[PDB]
Amino acid sequence: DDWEIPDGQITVGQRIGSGSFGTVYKGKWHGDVAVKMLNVPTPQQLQAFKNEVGVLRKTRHVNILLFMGYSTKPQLAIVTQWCEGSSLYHHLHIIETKFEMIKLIDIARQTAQGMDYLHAKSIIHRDLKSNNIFLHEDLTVKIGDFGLATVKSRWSGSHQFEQLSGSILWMAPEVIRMQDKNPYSFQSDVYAFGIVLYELMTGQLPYSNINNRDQIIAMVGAGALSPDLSKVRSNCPKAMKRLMAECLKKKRDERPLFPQILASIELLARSL
Ligand SMILES: Cc1c(Nc2c(F)ccc(NS(=O)(=O)CCCF)c2Cl)ccc2ncn(C)c(=O)c12
Repeated sequence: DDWEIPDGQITVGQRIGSGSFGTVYKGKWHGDVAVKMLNVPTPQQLQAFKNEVGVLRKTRHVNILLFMGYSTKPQLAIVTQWCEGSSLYHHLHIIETKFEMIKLIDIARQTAQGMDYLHAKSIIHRDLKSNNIFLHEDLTVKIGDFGLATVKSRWSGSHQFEQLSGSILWMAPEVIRMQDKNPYSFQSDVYAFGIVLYELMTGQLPYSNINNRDQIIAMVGAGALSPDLSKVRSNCPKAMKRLMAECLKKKRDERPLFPQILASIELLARSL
């Protein structure tokens, strides 16, 4: 495979963080890059990993984090562009950046634009959340962390337990239960997007009044817990508040898909 970066070319730099799936470093390879290093594979796992890289190779869009190559030594790794800036999670919940409503709407629009692109390519993200949406140069949304779905979800020792803890807030009721036919769908991505909209339009994570992540898992999975939409800022447009409730519908068939979502956001942006 021609997308393997030969060993010895990448220089690792700053450790950005160690998540439930891999550690990300800033790096140098023809300039700044990000390097996500996975676990410390059999021939079958190497072939499966290359198959997953095939999915990443399908994505070429300015709202999608740019895949640049992969490595197998010292460990399996994914190399992408380096985003100059912070994630949406960092802005909203850590440093509490005060975006104007017009810019919050634009961030929502750009996120929907990337999701629409993925879905058009038959890619279900499965892991959308504000800490893998990066605000590049404070201007351009880049969505990442949709790669290696089979590696993340199916391989032994991929820290699935930790992944659950880190993703529960964005996870649709049917993804929690995994009982319905095809629990991961375009519609479950829409629900996660609905939670990102909640974060943008309230400045808060959902369920901040519920201390217990187990109660959240059980309650959302039972269809008995939804974000408190009364916390949306006073200047959030009513059409945007309605859209957010549509994306968050507990019954997945009631959720709009991203062509409709994009048209709604674009209409209200161009209505100001
Ligand atoms: C955390 C992070 C990443 N993470 C990251 C990565 F390193 C490698 C792959 C994926 N995702 S992927 O699905 O495997 C590929 C998707 C495209 F194909 C992601 Cl999300 C990337 C760039 C970053 N730039 C700036 N900053 C501040 C960051 O924190 C940052």
